[PDB]
Amino acid sequence: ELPVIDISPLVDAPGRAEVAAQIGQACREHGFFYVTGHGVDPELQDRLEALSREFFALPEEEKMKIRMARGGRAWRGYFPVGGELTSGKPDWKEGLYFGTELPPDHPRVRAGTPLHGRNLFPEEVPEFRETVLEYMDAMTQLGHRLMRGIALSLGLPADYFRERYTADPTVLFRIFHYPPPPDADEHTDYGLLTILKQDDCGGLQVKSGGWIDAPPIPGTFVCNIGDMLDRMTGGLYRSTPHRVRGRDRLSFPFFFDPNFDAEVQPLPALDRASVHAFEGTYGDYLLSKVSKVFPEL
Ligand SMILES: [Mn+2]
Repeated sequence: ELPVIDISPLVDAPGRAEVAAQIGQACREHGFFYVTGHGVDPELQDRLEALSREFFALPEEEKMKIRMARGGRAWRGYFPVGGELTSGKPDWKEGLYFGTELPPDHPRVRAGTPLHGRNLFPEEVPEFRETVLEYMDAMTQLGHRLMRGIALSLGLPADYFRERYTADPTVLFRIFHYPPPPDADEHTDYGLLTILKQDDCGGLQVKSGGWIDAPPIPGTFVCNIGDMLDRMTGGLYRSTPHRVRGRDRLSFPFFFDPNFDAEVQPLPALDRASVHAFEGTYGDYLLSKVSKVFPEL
């Protein structure tokens, strides 16, 4: 049975010892887990999906007004079919790249740090901007709470992450649209935690040994472990190998990752061994992976 964890105690409810234990079991046995009781408003989620379908149904020429080339070093905007390079060929996939909304007078923008700056939003869906940023705020708060549960599940103090790597976290948010195939015909996330919202007719899969379906479950987010959490636990919490295998699907992966300048180190007690070998900051690490998916910029 797939692990579905009620995380209400980490959100708005009285404490329950079993929550941290269940998170630990899920990371050790499965590498991923569903969460319920996350506190993210369902109407906000429904409005994010509705405004997303509205955007992807626009004409291509309108969608390309917020194409990623206009996002600059901030790494934001729209990509059409073929716009992402995965498995060595342009992907039959379109989507949207978002990150923290930073004003131009923010020090990171004034320093010209890659992956920092403003998001792009379409003139044609005027209420999309507010919905997206409210969702990112809700998910950023959920991320911090889930890292506490992850800390507890390792026998650590609950604020272990907040005090070292995630006080000022790297938050990345994408909206992916998979059209039905034109004809009839594996990876790991790089940060700490992926919090994924799936649509109902979603088709996601995760490894085990065996590829298993991680079907959509109402009221849940699917969470999995990233390369940096793998590194920090010396491989105890294994970064989750997954893939998307039909018709028209939307998905909304949210990534809760370390500070851009954080050097995530293995716990001394688990440091017995990319990933475990990598010298540099999370920003260095993230930047290398971004250079491969978009050779443009
Ligand atoms: Mn992924």
